[PDB]
Amino acid sequence: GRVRTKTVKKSAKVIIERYYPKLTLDFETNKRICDEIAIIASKRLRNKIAGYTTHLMKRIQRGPVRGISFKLQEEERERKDQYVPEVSALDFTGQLDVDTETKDLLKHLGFDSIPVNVIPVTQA
RNA sequence: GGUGAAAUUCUUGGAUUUAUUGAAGACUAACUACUGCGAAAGCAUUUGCCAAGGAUGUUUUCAUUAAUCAGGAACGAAAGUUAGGGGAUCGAAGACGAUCAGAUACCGUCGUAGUCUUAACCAUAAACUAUGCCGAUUAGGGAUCGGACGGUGUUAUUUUUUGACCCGUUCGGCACCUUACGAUAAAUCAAAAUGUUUGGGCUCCUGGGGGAGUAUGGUCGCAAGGCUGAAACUUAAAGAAAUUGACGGAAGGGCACCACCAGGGGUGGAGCCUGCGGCUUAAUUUGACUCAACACGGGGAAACUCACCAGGUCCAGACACGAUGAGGAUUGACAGAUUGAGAGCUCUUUCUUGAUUUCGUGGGUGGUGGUGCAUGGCCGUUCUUAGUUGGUGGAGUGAUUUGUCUGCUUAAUUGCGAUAACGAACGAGACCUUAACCUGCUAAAUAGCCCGUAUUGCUUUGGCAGUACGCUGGCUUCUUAGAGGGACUAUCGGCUCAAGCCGAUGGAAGUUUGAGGCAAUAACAGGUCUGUGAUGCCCUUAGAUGUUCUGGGCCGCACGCGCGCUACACUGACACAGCCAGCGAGUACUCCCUUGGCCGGAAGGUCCGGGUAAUCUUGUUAAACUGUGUCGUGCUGGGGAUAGAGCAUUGCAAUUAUUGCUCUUCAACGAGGAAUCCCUAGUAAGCGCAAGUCAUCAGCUUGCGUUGAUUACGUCCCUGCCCUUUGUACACACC
Ligand SMILES: [Mg+2]
Ligand SMILES: [Mg+2]
Ligand SMILES: [Mg+2]
Ligand SMILES: [Mg+2]
Ligand SMILES: [Mg+2]
Ligand SMILES: [Mg+2]
Ligand SMILES: [Mg+2]
Ligand SMILES: [Mg+2]
Ligand SMILES: [Mg+2]
Ligand SMILES: [Mg+2]
Ligand SMILES: [Mg+2]
Ligand SMILES: [Mg+2]
Ligand SMILES: [Mg+2]
Ligand SMILES: [Mg+2]
Ligand SMILES: [Mg+2]
Ligand SMILES: [Mg+2]
Ligand SMILES: [Mg+2]
Ligand SMILES: [Mg+2]
Ligand SMILES: [Mg+2]
Ligand SMILES: [Mg+2]
Ligand SMILES: [Mg+2]
Ligand SMILES: [Mg+2]
Ligand SMILES: [Mg+2]
Ligand SMILES: [Mg+2]
Ligand SMILES: [Mg+2]
Ligand SMILES: [Mg+2]
Ligand SMILES: [Mg+2]
Ligand SMILES: [Mg+2]
Ligand SMILES: [Mg+2]
Ligand SMILES: [Mg+2]
Ligand SMILES: [Mg+2]
Ligand SMILES: [Mg+2]
Ligand SMILES: [Mg+2]
Ligand SMILES: [Mg+2]
Ligand SMILES: [Mg+2]
Ligand SMILES: [Mg+2]
Ligand SMILES: [Mg+2]
Repeated sequence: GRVRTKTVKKSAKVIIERYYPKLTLDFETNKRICDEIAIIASKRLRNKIAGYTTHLMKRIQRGPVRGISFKLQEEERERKDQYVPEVSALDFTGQLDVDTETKDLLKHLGFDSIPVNVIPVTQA
């Protein structure tokens, strides 16, 4: 079968992890890319590397792949992480719906001032 | 009926099967559980009676009455014994039927004791939790059984109790799950912990393996036997738990035409070569004996090769010492006769050299002599499959293990991934050679094409391999050969997270594009001492196991085997005609490849010449094959074995025919038993050619081309291989 070896996969990932904007989905252009940037001196190996590189580039157009950054993702996950809604989900805006034992803890701890709504506790 | 398949057996007297009923004896299915009771052995239908028991609860009683126990006693599965009853089923022994070499067994049909019960014995089980009884302490957790307690809500009853279910606490049980502050040699253990920091109480047993739970004595038993229980003698291990391999008629997964399936072509059925043993001895030189010996030693031996007799040769015994020795000492070669002899070896004479030499003592050289079980090197094989190894980290006291893997994927330890491993090195792949593409580049009189010149034959009206190196201006499609490009699964449709897989399109090429080369760790007592001045040791070294010469032998022939050639014909044989390749080789002290002319029936002979090679042999005009005829279903014009005669060639030599040609002779063989080999596309098969060997001989091998298929594209059934789990009493490793 035609299963590519690690020397092809690992090298191609380094190409994508570094030269993503220069690469594209065209094999013929990707063929010329490997000429300038890599030192293969083996037409079969270079064709395999360009062929496997093109395969992942078409995969990138869908959201995959894990573990091959591709720094354009890195800058993207930065802005995903920084995102935050202005209204906290912990806001009480019926304010705090807890049970009999929880409110008892508030009395014990000396904080019997929270707008606590005591709910019943039963077993079905 | 019964079985892997059968048979013994029953059956038209109705077997087996169907329904109803009856009798007999045994047993108590499903419910049935990591549940219960009992001191253990054991105990599973209902009901009644009889006696007993643990746990629970207790603000009841006694007050040390307790624990363990040598002898002693009760109970004690199954089998077995005695005397009755019963006797359905099953079933020791026994009889048959199969299987098998045997089958006193496993398998099947019968079948006695027994299996069941009352009375009386027996007292042993892998009677096991292989783990004595009492007591205290020590990590967590959830189930479950019995009792008790507290709470909650449904459900059935109820003058609000009780049962079922739910949650929790506690006592007492059967167990279980994770962990190691601990234990052990380890497997593993909440006990096998609280033990070299060694003492809570009591009883029993053991002291390397056998002999041996045997002999004897005692005692119990109706008996079978039980309990108690040695010694002589023998032996360096036996044994326990784990580890890595190997093996398995163990399981899971995956592969291979040196495996099979579907097929194709063979071999095994005479004769050829000795390719392999007896016989002759000078010998039929010798090595190799499953794959991994037997057209192998590139081993197609006339002489040589040669290693298997005779005859000679060796200061082809270097060098050192001594003697013959300075009256010359030493020493060899000729001629005739004998002696094969062409060594004067013998009868004689000539030269002769002077310690170049001849003997003796040491020491060397040579040996296709032995040892491949002393070795190097090389090759083959394990093993053509995908496997192997450190470093740091983790587990284990240790051998060692993880890394190197559950799953999917791949031809692949190939990847995607999971992950006490991370990061790497080999092998695979990658790489190199070769085949297929380029009307793109480079450039060719040692390759071609077009153009033109001269000329030939028909037409003469334009067409012919037409023919002709300095006959030629241009070009490189064909040919040659360098750089390059080209395929990377490209695109599309599906499955899938991925790795990838299937189909179609385009493309010269889509199985890794086809075929090879190289090819890891470890090993074999694999082969080679007969390749080597590559060698250790042993043997021999003047009547040689050195060397050379003649002849013979390696070929000898009742017999068995292996690799092959030709055939058993009509899809054919023969005669003419048509008529197309590729890989290659070729001349110096002597002829290598050979053209053309001449002679001959053929093999051949002769003469002038070409080629040290894209130039000449050579377009190697190969064969198979196609066309037209003869033959005719006859072992026949198939087949060419054996043999007779003659003629040439190579060689110094052809006899046991080297080989070639002509005529004649015309054997088995009509498709091949039990068995067995190779093979998936330009492949099998058929057909030939060149090279190696070579003065001559190719039925052999290495390559090349021509014609060119049937059938899978799957599997683990046979034979083997790879990985994992598992078992092992194996490690010389299932021979
Ligand atoms: Mg009947
Ligand atoms: Mg019960
Ligand atoms: Mg029952
Ligand atoms: Mg009671
Ligand atoms: Mg006992
Ligand atoms: Mg015991
Ligand atoms: Mg205790
Ligand atoms: Mg309990
Ligand atoms: Mg309870
Ligand atoms: Mg219990
Ligand atoms: Mg002892
Ligand atoms: Mg003992
Ligand atoms: Mg053991
Ligand atoms: Mg196959
Ligand atoms: Mg075979
Ligand atoms: Mg077959
Ligand atoms: Mg021979
Ligand atoms: Mg083999
Ligand atoms: Mg010969
Ligand atoms: Mg000879
Ligand atoms: Mg050897
Ligand atoms: Mg060797
Ligand atoms: Mg390590
Ligand atoms: Mg370590
Ligand atoms: Mg350690
Ligand atoms: Mg290849
Ligand atoms: Mg050798
Ligand atoms: Mg000799
Ligand atoms: Mg001789
Ligand atoms: Mg052979
Ligand atoms: Mg044949
Ligand atoms: Mg003919
Ligand atoms: Mg030609
Ligand atoms: Mg020849
Ligand atoms: Mg040969
Ligand atoms: Mg076992
Ligand atoms: Mg052993």
